[PDB]
Amino acid sequence: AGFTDYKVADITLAAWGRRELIIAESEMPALMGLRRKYAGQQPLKGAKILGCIHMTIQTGVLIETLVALGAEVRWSSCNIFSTQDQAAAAIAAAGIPVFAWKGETEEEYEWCIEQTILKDGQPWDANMVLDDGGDLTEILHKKYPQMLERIHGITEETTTGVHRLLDMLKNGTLKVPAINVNDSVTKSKNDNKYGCRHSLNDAIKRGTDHLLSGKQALVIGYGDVGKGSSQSLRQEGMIVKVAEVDPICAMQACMDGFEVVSPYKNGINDGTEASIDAALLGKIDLIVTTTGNVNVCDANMLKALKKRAVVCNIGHFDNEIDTAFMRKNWAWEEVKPQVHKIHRTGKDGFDAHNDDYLILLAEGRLVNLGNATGHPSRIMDGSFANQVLAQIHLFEQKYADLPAAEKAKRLSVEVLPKKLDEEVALEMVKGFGGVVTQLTPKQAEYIGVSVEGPFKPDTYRY
Amino acid sequence: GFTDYKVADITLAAWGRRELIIAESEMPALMGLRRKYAGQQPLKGAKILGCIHMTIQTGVLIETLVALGAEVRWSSCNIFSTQDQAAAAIAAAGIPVFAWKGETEEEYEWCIEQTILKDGQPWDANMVLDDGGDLTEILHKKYPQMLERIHGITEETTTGVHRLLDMLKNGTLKVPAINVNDSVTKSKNDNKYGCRHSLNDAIKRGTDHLLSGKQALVIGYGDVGKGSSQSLRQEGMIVKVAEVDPICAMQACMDGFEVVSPYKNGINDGTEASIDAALLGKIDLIVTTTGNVNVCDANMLKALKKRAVVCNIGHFDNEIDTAFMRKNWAWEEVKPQVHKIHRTGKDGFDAHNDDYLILLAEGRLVNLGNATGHPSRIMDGSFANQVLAQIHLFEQKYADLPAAEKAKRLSVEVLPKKLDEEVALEMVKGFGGVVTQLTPKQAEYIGVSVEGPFKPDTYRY
Amino acid sequence: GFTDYKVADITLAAWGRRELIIAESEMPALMGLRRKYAGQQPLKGAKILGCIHMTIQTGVLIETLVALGAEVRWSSCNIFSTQDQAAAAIAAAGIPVFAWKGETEEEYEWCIEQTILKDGQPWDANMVLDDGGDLTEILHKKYPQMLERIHGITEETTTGVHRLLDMLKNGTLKVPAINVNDSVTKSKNDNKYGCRHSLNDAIKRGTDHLLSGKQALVIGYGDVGKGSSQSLRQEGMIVKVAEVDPICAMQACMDGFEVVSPYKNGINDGTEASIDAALLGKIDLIVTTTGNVNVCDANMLKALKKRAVVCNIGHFDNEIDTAFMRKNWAWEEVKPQVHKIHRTGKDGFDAHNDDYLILLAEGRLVNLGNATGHPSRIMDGSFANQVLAQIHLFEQKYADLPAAEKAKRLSVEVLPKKLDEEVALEMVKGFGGVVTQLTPKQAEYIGVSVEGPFKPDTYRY
Amino acid sequence: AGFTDYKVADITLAAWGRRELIIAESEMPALMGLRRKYAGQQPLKGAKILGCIHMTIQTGVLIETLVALGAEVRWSSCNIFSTQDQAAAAIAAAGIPVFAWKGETEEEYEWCIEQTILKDGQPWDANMVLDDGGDLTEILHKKYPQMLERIHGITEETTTGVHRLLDMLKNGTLKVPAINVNDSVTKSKNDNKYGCRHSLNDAIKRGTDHLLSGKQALVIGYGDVGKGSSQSLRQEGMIVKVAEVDPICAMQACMDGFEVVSPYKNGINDGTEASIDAALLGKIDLIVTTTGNVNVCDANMLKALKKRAVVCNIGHFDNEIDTAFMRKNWAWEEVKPQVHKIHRTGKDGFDAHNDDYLILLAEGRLVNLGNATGHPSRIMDGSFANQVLAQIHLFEQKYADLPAAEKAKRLSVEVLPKKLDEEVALEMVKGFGGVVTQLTPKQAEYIGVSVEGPFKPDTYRY
Ligand SMILES: NC(=O)c1ccc[n+]([C@@H]2O[C@H](COP(=O)([O-])OP(=O)(O)OC[C@H]3O[C@@H](n4cnc5c(N)ncnc54)[C@H](O)[C@@H]3O)[C@@H](O)[C@H]2O)c1
Ligand SMILES: NC(=O)c1ccc[n+]([C@@H]2O[C@H](COP(=O)([O-])OP(=O)(O)OC[C@H]3O[C@@H](n4cnc5c(N)ncnc54)[C@H](O)[C@@H]3O)[C@@H](O)[C@H]2O)c1
Ligand SMILES: NC(=O)c1ccc[n+]([C@@H]2O[C@H](COP(=O)([O-])OP(=O)(O)OC[C@H]3O[C@@H](n4cnc5c(N)ncnc54)[C@H](O)[C@@H]3O)[C@@H](O)[C@H]2O)c1
Ligand SMILES: NC(=O)c1ccc[n+]([C@@H]2O[C@H](COP(=O)([O-])OP(=O)(O)OC[C@H]3O[C@@H](n4cnc5c(N)ncnc54)[C@H](O)[C@@H]3O)[C@@H](O)[C@H]2O)c1
Ligand SMILES: Nc1ncnc2[nH]cnc12
Ligand SMILES: Nc1ncnc2[nH]cnc12
Ligand SMILES: [K+]
Ligand SMILES: [K+]
Ligand SMILES: [K+]
Ligand SMILES: [K+]
Repeated sequence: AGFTDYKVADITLAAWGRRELIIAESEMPALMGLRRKYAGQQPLKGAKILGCIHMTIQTGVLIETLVALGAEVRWSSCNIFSTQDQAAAAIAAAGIPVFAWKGETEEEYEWCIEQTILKDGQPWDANMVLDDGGDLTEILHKKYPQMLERIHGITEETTTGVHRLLDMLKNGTLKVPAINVNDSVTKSKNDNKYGCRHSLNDAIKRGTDHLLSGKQALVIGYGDVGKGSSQSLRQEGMIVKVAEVDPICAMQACMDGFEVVSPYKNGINDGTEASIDAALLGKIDLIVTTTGNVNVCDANMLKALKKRAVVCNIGHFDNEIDTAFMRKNWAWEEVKPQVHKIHRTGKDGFDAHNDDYLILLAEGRLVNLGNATGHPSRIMDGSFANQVLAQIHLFEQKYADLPAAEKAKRLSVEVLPKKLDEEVALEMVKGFGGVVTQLTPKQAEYIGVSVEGPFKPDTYRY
Repeated sequence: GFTDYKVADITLAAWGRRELIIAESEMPALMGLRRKYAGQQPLKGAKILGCIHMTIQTGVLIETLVALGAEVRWSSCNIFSTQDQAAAAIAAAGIPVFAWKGETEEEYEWCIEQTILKDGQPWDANMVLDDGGDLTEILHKKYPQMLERIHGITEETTTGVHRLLDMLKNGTLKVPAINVNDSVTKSKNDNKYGCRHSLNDAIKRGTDHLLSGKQALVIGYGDVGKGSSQSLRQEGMIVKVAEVDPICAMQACMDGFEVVSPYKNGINDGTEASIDAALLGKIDLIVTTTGNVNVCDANMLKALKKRAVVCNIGHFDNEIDTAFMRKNWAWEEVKPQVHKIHRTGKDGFDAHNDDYLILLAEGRLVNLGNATGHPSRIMDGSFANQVLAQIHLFEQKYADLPAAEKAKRLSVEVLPKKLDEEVALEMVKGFGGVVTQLTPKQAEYIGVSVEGPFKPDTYRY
Repeated sequence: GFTDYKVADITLAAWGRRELIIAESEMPALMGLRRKYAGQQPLKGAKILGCIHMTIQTGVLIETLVALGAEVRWSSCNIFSTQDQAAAAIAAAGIPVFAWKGETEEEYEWCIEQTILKDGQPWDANMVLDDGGDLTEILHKKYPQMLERIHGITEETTTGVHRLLDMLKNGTLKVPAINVNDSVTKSKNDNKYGCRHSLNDAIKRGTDHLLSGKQALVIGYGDVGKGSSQSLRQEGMIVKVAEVDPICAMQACMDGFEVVSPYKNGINDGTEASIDAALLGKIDLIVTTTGNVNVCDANMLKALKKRAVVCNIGHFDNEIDTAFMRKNWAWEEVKPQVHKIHRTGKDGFDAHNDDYLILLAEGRLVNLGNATGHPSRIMDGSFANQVLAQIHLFEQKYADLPAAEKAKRLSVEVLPKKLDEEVALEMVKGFGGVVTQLTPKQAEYIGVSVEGPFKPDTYRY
Repeated sequence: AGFTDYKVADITLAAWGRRELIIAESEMPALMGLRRKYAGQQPLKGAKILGCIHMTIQTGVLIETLVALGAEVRWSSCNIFSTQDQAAAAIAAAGIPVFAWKGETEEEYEWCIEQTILKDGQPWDANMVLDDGGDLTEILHKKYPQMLERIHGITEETTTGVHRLLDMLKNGTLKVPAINVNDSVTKSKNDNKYGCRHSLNDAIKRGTDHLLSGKQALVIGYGDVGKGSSQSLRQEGMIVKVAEVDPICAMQACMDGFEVVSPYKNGINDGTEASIDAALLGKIDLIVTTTGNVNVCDANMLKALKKRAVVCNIGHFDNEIDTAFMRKNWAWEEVKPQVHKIHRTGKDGFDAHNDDYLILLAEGRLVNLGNATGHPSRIMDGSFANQVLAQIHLFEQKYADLPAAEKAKRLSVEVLPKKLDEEVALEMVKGFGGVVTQLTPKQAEYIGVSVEGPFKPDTYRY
C-alpha cells in the first residue's frame, strides 16, 4: 500500500519473480527447514540487517527467510551485473527495501549501497551486516564508523571478503565480530566448486553459444573456484590447461588429469612481452581467471592470445584481467549486453569484418552471474543456510552491547561449528533422496564419535 | 655371509633391483631428498624399526633412510602386501627385512618380532616408522622398556593416526609422533588418487571381470572412498555410495553418485528385517573403505546378489564379517587371494554351484593384496613426508629431554605446510608441470611470500 | 523498399549480423564452400524452397546458398526454433523469410505457404531443402504440380529421411532426394554432439536446476539419445536409459548406464498396473529422443515424481502425450516455453501446490525451444553437407528428364564418403588438428588411396 | 592319461583353469544360452574345426560351446604371447587337441598351427575353420591347398583377418566362403572398442605399475581399437593426443575432447629426421599403436620419444612399431617377461643405471593379451556367440559338397544378419540385468519395423 522504499528496473516483473521463488523454495530444503523450525520462535525479532549480495532469485529466498524469522532488512547487490531483475522486483513487491538492477553503473552501485545504509536521509539503525565481497563492510568502516557501534556482527559470504576481514583483524581495524561463512564445507566445497562447475559453461554458452568440445582452455588458478571451473570445461570436452602458483593445488591439477602450464616462460613474470609463452597463448581458445589475485591475465597475455579467444573472470573482482589496458588501446564492439568484441587493430573505430578481436564476457566481472544466473538454487541452499545460522548466532551474542573490555576479548573471525555444517549437509542430502547410514553404538565407539556427530576432527579436509 | 633376514626367495633380488631402479625415476621428491641430505647424513645414529607394506616403493623409502645414515629393521604391516622381489632386493643389499607375500598371522607376528629382537635381545632402536599402528602397539604392550630409547613414531595411515590419538587422549602414548597421513601430499594424494589407480587394478587381476555396466556399492566416502568410487565410475560402473557422515554424503551426491544405505532408512537393528534386500540383490561389487568395524556385516553378505565380488580397501579386514563366512560357508580357492564362498553350507560344495560370493584377499587391503598397491609416483609424496618426519623427530631427541620438556612435546603433530608445498613442487615437476611465480605486487596483494606458504593452515584444498 | 518477408522485429537485424559474422569464423567447412564455389556460381538458376529452424546457423547456410547463385524463400520447421535476430538479419539482406519464435500452428503453416506462393501464385521453385519432411509433405499433397519443376529434395534430419523412404517404398515420391542426415559429419556429429552441447544448455536456461546428483530417464539411445545421455551424465546426473533396440541398449550398458523400462518386464499393456511406479517416482528429469510416438505416455506422466522436469528433443512433439495433459491438468506459464502442469486437476490451480511437473517448450524440440540449438561449429558439418547436396541434385536437372529416365534416377541416396571426408578435414583443421598423410607403402598396405576414401562404405565409425 | 595329442606349458595347471572356466561361464550368457538352446539338436555334429585364436579362458568357453554342439576341434593360439597357460591346460585335460603356451618362439608358433592341421602326420579331415588374423587361412591356402577342398567355410574374428580375406576374394585366391564376424555390432563396437578400454590400461599397469594420471599419451589411430584405447587412458587421467589419417575419425576425436596431432610436421612423413615433431614426441610418456597398418611408430619417432617413454602396440601385428630397428641398434634389458628396457645408448651392452631408455611391452605384440588377459569374459561373450552362429551357418550350408555352379554363387565374405546381431545383444543386456522395452503395435507401425525387429535398416551405423 504505497510502498516506495526501493529501486529496481521494472516492478512489473514481480509476478514472474514470485513464480521462480516458489520454485526455488522446492530446490532449497535446508533453507526452508530453517524457516519451519524457527518461524515460531522469531530468533531474528529485532535484527535490522544491511545486506549486500547478488540480488538473484536465490538471494530472494535467503531474504524472505531472514524476514520470516523476524528480521528487517535493507538490500543491495554486490555486483553491477549480478541482479536478476525479476527477483529484485518480487522482493520490492513484497515490501522489502531493495536497490538493485542488472547493468548498473559504478556510480549507481555505490548509490544503491547507500540507500540501504540511509533511510529518509539519515543512518538506519542497523545492527547486523550480511556481505559478499567486503564492499559494504568497507563503506561502513571507512565512511560510517559510528554505525558499526550499533552493529553485532558481519556474516561474510565469499573468499575475497574473508581475506579483507582477516587483514582488518590483523591491522586492528575490524570493529565488529564476523563469521566466515565461506569456510563451511557446505559452502566452500559446495558453492565455490560445484557451483562454478554448473554455471561457468552455462554463462559461456549463453554469451557466445560457442562449441567448447575439442577446443583449448587455460584456467588461471586451481583453488575451489578453479577446480570447478576446470571441471565445467573439461566435462564439455575442452582440452584444459591449468596455471597455479601454489604447488599443492598444482599437484591436484596434475592428478586430476590436467597439464599444468604457466603463461610466462619458466613461470617468470618479469613484465616483458618476451616472458610470455607466445606459442602457448596463441593456441588458447578460452581463458578463465579464478584467483582472487590482481592482474593474472595481463596486457601482454591479452596481446598474445589466439585471435577470437574468449576472455572471462569468475573470481570476485574484475581486476584479475587488465581490462583497463584494453579500454585504453582497443576498440570495443558490443555484440549484446555483457558480450564485447575487442578489436586489437587499434583504438579509433574498427572494421566490422576484422578477424583480430577478442570476446570479453561481462566486462571482466564475475562471469557466471554476469552472463547467466550464477549458481543454482539447490547449491545456494547450503551457503544460505550457513548465512541464516550465522546471523542468528551473532545477533544472539549482542556484541554491540558489551563494555569496551568485553568487546576486545570478543572481537574475532570465526566459522560455524562442524555440527551445524553437518546438519546443513544432511538436509541437502535428503533433498537428493540420499539415505545416510546411522552408526551402531559399537561402531561409534570404535571410531570415537557420537552417533549424532560430529563425525570428523576439526582438522579434516574432506 | 649375511643371514639376518627372511624372505620367500632371494633369487628374485635381481628382478627387484631392476624394479627399484625404475621406481627411483618415478619418485623425484624422494630421490631429491636422498640427494639433498646424503651429504649431511642427518639420520646417522638412527635405528629405525619399520613396519609398512614391503613393496617396491617401500624399498625406495628404505634405501633413502639408509643413504641418510640410518640403520633399519623392517617388516610388512600386512600378510598379503609384500612384493617378494622387493623383499629379496632389500635383503640382498644387507638390510634386515622379514617379509613375504602370503604369511600366516603367526608368521606376521614373528616377522615384527624379528625387527624388534636382534640376536635374542631387544635391538637399541631409537625411531619407529609405522603403517597402521601394529608395531606401535606391540612396543607399548610387550616391550615398553624399549620406548625409553625411542625418539618418536612417524605413522603413515589414517587408522594408525586414529590409534595414536586414542592413546594420547588416554595418557598411554609414551613417545611423540608425526601424523604423516594428514599432509596434503599424502592424504589427498595417496589416500584418494592411490586407490583410484589401484582398486580397479586389483579387481581386474583377481577376477578379470568386466566392470562397465555393472552395479557397485562403496561403503564410505572419505579419501579412500572418494578415490575408490572414481576407480569404478571411470570404468563405467554404476556406483552407489553409503556414508554415515552427511558432509561426505553431500560430496558423493554432487559428484554424481546415488547415496544409499544397506539398511532401511539407514537404521541397523541387527536383524535381517532391516536389510534392504532389494538394494543388495542388485549389487555386483561391494567395497569397504571406512576404517570402521563390521560395515559389510553378515546379513548384508546373506542378501548380496549371487556371484557378487566382496573386497575391502581399508586398513583392517574386520570391515567385513569374514569370521561369519568362515563359520558357515565353504571356501573354494580360485587362485591365491581369490576365494569363492559357497553359501550353500559349511561341509563341502558343488563345483558348479551358482550361489557363491567372490572374496578378494580374504578381506585384507585388496589393492595391495591382489595387485601392487599405489604406483611409485603417488607413493613418492607419502614417502618424502616420511623422511622429513623421521629427520625431524630424530633431531628432537625426545628420549633425552628432562621430564618437564617431555610433557611439552608429547603430542601428535603434522608436517608444516611449507614442507608439504616443497614435496608438491617436486611432484609437479615430475609431470613436467610449470608453476607460476607470483610477482612482488601480487604476493603483497594476497598477503603471502613469493616463496609461500600460499594458504592459511585452515585451508582444505 | 523490400517487403517480401515477415519477422518478429526487423530492428534486430544489426544484432543478427554481428552474430552471423561471429558464426562465420565458427564454420570453416561452410565458408570454405563459398570460397571454392562462389566463382563458379553452381546454384545459378536455383530457386530453393527452404524449411529449417531459422537460427544464426541457418542464416549462414542461407547466405552461402545465395553466394553460390541461388534464390531462396525460407521458413522454419518448428514454431519455437527461430532466433528472431537471425530472421531479422536475413530479411534485412533482401531474402524472403517467414519465421518468428513462438508461432501458432496456424502461423506455422501460413509461413510455409508464403515460401511456396509468391504474389499469390506458385513460385517457380526447382529445389527443396527440408528438415523434418513438412515442406515435402505439403508439396506432394497440396501442390503436386510444383514438383514437376523440382529437381530434388535435400533432407536434414532422421525423421524426414524416414518419411522420404516411406514414399519411395510406396511409389509416391515425385522427385529424388539426398539423405543429408546419414553423412557421418552429420549424424555422428550434429545428432550426437549437438545434443550433448545443447540439451543441458536448454534445461539450464529453462529451469536453472542443478543437475548433479539428480535422477534422469532418457528414452532412446540412438544418436540423439547418446548425445543427450552424455549431456546429462557429464553434469553429474544419474542417468537411466530406455531402449527397444537391444544393440543400442548394449551400448548404453557398456557406456556405463543402467538400462530400464518404464514398464514391468518392458511390456507396455496400456494400464497403470504396467507402470514401474517405483522407478518413475524416483525420476527427476525425463527426455524423449526416439522419433517415435507416445514414448512418454499418460500413465508415465501420472507416475512421475512430483516436480519432475519433462522434455523432448526428438523432432516432433507427439513423443510426449501432451494432449492428455492439456485435457486433464491446469497449466501455469512460468515464462515463455516453461510450464508447470498441475496434476491436481483442470479447474485452476493453487499457486503453492507441490504436485506439478515442469514441461519445456510445450514438448517441442527442447534444445531449440529453450536455448539456441546446436552451436555454429557443429552445424558447420550439417550445412556443408546440405550445400553440397544442393549442388549434386541441381546439376542433375532431374525435372528435365523423360519419365523412363526419371524412373531410373528416382532414389534416396547419401553423399559419397569422399565428400564426407572432405567436410571432416575442414572441421578438423578448424580445431587446429593435424591429420597425418599415409606413405605410398602404408596406403598400399591397407589398400586405400593416399587421398582416401579411407574406409569401405560398410564402415560404422 | 592315454591321450597325448596336445602341447601346453604345464598340464597341472588344468584344475585352476577349470575353475576360471566355470566363473567365465557365468560371465557369458549369450555363449551359454547358445549352449543350452542347441546342445540337443547337435548342429555341429560332424564338423571338424581348425581353430587359431588366442588360447585364453574366453576361448576355452568358446571351444567348449562348439564341442558341446557336436564338433571336434584342433586348436592353436594366433599369437606367441596371448595364451593363458591354465586355459590351454584345462582344454587339453578335457581331451581336446590344443598346441599353445605363453612365450612361444616364431618357429614354435608355426609348429603349433601345423599340429592342428596334421594328425598322425597326415592332414586332418577338417571341414571348418575359425581364425583370428588370417594366419591359419594363409597356411591352408599356401601350403595345404588340397585340404580346402573339404572345408565349408572360414569364420574370421578380427579386422586384419577380414582385410586379408577381402583381398584374396578380389584376387580370386580365396577358395572357400567366409563369415566376417568382426563386423557384427556386438563384435566390432563391443569387443574392439570396449574390450580395449578394459584391457589396455590393465596391461600397462601389470607391466610397469606406472601411474598414468597427469602423464602425456599419444594414440596412433582412432578406429574402434583407437577409440577404446584413448578412452582407456583418458579415464585414468592421462592427457591424450590422437593421430589419424582418416579425417572423419579425427573429427570424432576432436569432438570427443582430444587434441589431434601428427608425429610429422604438417602430417608429412617423408622419412627424414627433419620431418619429426621433436617437440611433440619429446613430451610423450606413452605411445600406443591401434592401426592395423605398418610402421606407424617408426625409427625416427622412436629416436625422438621422451626418455623412459612406454611403447606398446594393441593392433594385431607387431609391425606397427619398428622393433627390428631397435633390435639392430639398441640394447634390450629384460625387466621381467614381456617387459624390456631398450637402451638408446647403443647395441653392445648398457649401463644398468642408464636413464636414456624406452620401455617396450610385449615386444610390440598385442599388449592387452601379452601383458594381461585381453578382453573380459562378458565382452568376448558377444564376439564368441557370433562365432558360434557363424560356424553353424557355414557348416550347415555345406559349401564343399555343392556343385561347382552353386559354389561360384556362394563364394563370398558375408556378415551375420542384423536379427542375429540383435539377439546376441539381448542376451548381453540381460546379463547386465537391463530391461529392453517392447514396442506396441502402433509404435512398431509408426517407425515401420516389426515388434520382433530388426529395428534398424542395414545402413545404420549405431
Ligand atoms: N563467481 C562465483 O560464483 C564465485 C564463488 C565463490 C568464490 N568466488 C571468488 O573466486 C575467487 C577465488 O576463490 P576460491 O574460493 O577459489 O579461492 P582459493 O584460495 O581457494 O583459490 C584461488 C587460487 O588462485 C591461485 N592463484 C593466485 N594467484 C595466482 C596467479 N598469479 N596465477 C595462478 N594462480 C594463482 C592461488 O594459489 C589459489 O589456489 C575469489 O575472488 C572468490 O571470492 C566466486
Ligand atoms: N588401501 C590403501 O591403499 C589405503 C590407503 C590409505 C588409507 N587406507 C585406509 O582406508 C581407511 C579409510 O581411510 P580414509 O583416509 O579414507 O579415512 P576417512 O576418515 O577420510 O574416511 C572414512 C570414511 O568412512 C565413513 N564411514 C565410517 N563408518 C561408516 C559406515 N559404517 N558406513 C559408511 N561410511 C562409514 C566415515 O564417515 C569417513 O568418511 C583407513 O583404514 C585407512 O588407513 C588404505
Ligand atoms: N533436436 C535436435 O537437434 C535433433 C537432431 C537430430 C535429430 N533429431 C531427431 O531426434 C529423433 C531421433 O534421431 P536419431 O538420429 O537419434 O534417430 P535414431 O534412429 O538413431 O534413434 C532413435 C532411437 O529410439 C529408440 N526407440 C524407438 N522407440 C522407442 C521406444 N518406444 N522406447 C525406447 N526407445 C525407443 C530406437 O530403438 C532408436 O535407437 C528424430 O526425430 C530426429 O529427427 C533431433
Ligand atoms: N588387441 C585387441 O584385442 C584387438 C581387438 C580388435 C582388433 N584388433 C586389431 O587392432 C587393429 C585395428 O582394428 P580396428 O578394428 O580398430 O580397425 P579400424 O579400421 O576401425 O581402425 C584403424 C585406424 O587406423 C587408422 N590409421 C591407419 N594408418 C594410420 C596412420 N599411419 N596414422 C594414424 N592412424 C592411422 C585408420 O584411419 C583407422 O581409422 C587391427 O589390427 C585389428 O585386427 C586388436
Ligand atoms: N545465484 C547466486 N545467488 C547469490 N549469490 C551467488 N553467488 C554465486 N551464485 C549466486
Ligand atoms: N580374452 C580374449 N580371448 C580371445 N580373443 C581375444 N581377443 C582379445 N581378447 C581376447
Ligand atoms: K541461478
Ligand atoms: K605399486
Ligand atoms: K546455436
Ligand atoms: K580376460
